[PDB]
Amino acid sequence: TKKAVAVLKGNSNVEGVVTLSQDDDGPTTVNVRITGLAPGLHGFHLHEYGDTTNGCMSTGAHFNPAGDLGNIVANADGVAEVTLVDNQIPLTGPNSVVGRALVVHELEDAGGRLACGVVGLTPI
Amino acid sequence: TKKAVAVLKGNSNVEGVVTLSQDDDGPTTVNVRITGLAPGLHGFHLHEYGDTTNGCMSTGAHFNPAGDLGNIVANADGVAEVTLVDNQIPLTGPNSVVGRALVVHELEDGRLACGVVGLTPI
Ligand SMILES: [Cu+2]
Ligand SMILES: [Cu+2]
Repeated sequence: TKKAVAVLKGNSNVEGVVTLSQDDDGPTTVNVRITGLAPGLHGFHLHEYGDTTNGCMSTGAHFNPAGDLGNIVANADGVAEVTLVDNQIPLTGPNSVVGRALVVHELEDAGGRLACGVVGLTPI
Repeated sequence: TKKAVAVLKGNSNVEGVVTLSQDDDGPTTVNVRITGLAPGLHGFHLHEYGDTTNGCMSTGAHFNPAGDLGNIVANADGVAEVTLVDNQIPLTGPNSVVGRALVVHELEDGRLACGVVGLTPI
């Protein structure tokens, strides 16, 4: 019933697409495909602000109304392809993440900020 | 009381920053600074989708629940610096433009640049 997207870019080689989907006030399906990563674990987080004026730094802190989405795993080719299901990522209501940022880190679970993107509406 | 931002980029040299500000359900102050424009008039619009996966084209059509914000004027240096006040740009409600796109055009009234409308601190 509701879809969002985030195009990930940053001060590095790391780039990707994340799609989020949600039926009503239910759980949220997150499709992560991110390339150019150092093989291994990487912190994947929801930051508070869709602000990209000072790179990934203007996105602020973790979105806690936490916004830690876990680690994602980059294979030997530096590709992290995974599907998450989280319950704390509303696309609706007071706590909508629409208009905030997704950030991928250099380290696991925080690390430097390789790439981010604003969470924008995509068609259903 | 509420602030948003859009960083504009695209398949060209055109880039910029737009900040929007709103008190309650009032009128919305839009600060446009965009560089690298062809001197003259340029269409400045609100598109439906914060989707940048296919450059500015995935942002879709005008945001009509129109989303025409007018023309902006680029000087001899290709800089369009202006402050608009529009009433049809809510940062709140069913019609929030938070998560959509701002798009600047090659003509007045192609897509030179765009940016998703994200939350900035107040
Ligand atoms: Cu983070
Ligand atoms: Cu347009």
